[PDB]
Amino acid sequence: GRLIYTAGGYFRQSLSYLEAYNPSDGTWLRLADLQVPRSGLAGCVVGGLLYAVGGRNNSPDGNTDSSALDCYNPMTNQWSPCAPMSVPRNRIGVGVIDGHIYAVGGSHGCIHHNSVERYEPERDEWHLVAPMLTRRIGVGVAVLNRLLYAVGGFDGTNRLNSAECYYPERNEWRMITAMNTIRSGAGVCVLHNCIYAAGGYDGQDQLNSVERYDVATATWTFVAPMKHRRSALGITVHQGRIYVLGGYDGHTFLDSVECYDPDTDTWSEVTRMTSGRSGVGVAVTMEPSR
Ligand SMILES: [Cl-]
Repeated sequence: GRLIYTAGGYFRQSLSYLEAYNPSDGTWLRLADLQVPRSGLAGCVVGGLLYAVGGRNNSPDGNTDSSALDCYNPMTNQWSPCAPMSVPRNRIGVGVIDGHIYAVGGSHGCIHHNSVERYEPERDEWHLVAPMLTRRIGVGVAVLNRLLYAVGGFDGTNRLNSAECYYPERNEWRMITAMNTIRSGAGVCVLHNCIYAAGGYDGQDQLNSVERYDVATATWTFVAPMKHRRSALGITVHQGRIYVLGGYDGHTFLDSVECYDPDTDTWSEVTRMTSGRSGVGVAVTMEPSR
């Protein structure tokens, strides 16, 4: 059985929570805290292990962006550190190809990264790869056919509808068709061989619209919108459905969790997080050992 894990986040300060939602019995399981409260991080899973990448520690004692990589083992309910990235990356995006973690974009202070680096778990080593054509913070990242896509974001001046595609074999980025909508802080994921971009912020409004990229047609198409507009949401796929968690709607830090069914093209609100928050890292892996 697999659960939806949400790590970190922001509500008045960065958070250390690790909680796991069971879509069947509806429970939230409170697990070992992050070593450091972090928001604006990303989550992913390699070899059953949950990784928390980047982010920022906003605390009443001071604020710092994070280069950290940390690993959670559900079999032991323990976190352990990994080697850090070359630079701190707040509002990062990540994707997994061939068992390697790609860290994309994000910010360090006023620096908006176009740089990208790759983590090899079997060596605990990071290595820089070719930088993106665009500086992107609040970038959404997805992997399709072992190509890495970076979608949207904020370049420090403009928010973006552009998307680009990384070919690992060429070590080269190439622009693709832009989204219909400018989005920073959207949730981006892959489902049934399409890239979905949900929500985000366009510099005026937080968004509820959702669009889907078909690589065969190189076209973005709108699908059903979410019930609640939200930026800095967490997103993941569990058993063929998309789940979006939390975020910010210009007024409150949401605890709403919505679920997209592709067969019916409908969003449903399925649970609430134990407290509202934005900027979480989210991923799916085996339930913890009791
Ligand atoms: Cl994430």
